[PDB]
Amino acid sequence: GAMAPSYRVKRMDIAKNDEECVVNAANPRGLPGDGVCKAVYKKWPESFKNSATPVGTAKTVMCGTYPVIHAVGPNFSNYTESEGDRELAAAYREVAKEVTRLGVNSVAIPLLSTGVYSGGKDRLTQSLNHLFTAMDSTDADVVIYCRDKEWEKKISEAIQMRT
Ligand SMILES: CNc1nccc2ccccc12
Ligand SMILES: [Cl-]
Ligand SMILES: [Cl-]
Ligand SMILES: [Cl-]
Repeated sequence: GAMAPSYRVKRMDIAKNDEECVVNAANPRGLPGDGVCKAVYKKWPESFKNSATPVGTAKTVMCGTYPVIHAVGPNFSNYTESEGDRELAAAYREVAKEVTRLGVNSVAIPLLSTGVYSGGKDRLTQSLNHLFTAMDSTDADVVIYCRDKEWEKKISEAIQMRT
């Protein structure tokens, strides 16, 4: 565990993280994909061996000794708001199980279902709150990665609000 488990946010490419493991915003088929998934494929391509897994689950594959946790959020183009919300919460619960099993002291995590799987909606609050629900009972240092300057400010404010 980290000696004082914390949440932080960084605005940078998650492929350049400084944590002991990474969560991929994966597709169910283990394909290279686009966005976070393509950057993860370029950095850790070995981790895509038998990485395919259903929506709402996470599957870890080692790149050397570095763990890549493939977490499959729902595509809100295809899911109803209600079923989508359930699967998005479940994907994060499976990430917390993996992070705990691996015994890491830190994890780099993107906001699942906020990019091409968002169904064209702003899902910052929805995705972040499901992230907190899952990860609050873990003792890893969590570092959330984002691209957008306004998202960095909103994520920082939400972390600081809890103190
Ligand atoms: C931290 N997030 C990201 N990491 C890598 C590539 C990305 C491409 C598009 C959007 C976000 C990206
Ligand atoms: Cl960067
Ligand atoms: Cl996405
Ligand atoms: Cl972003």
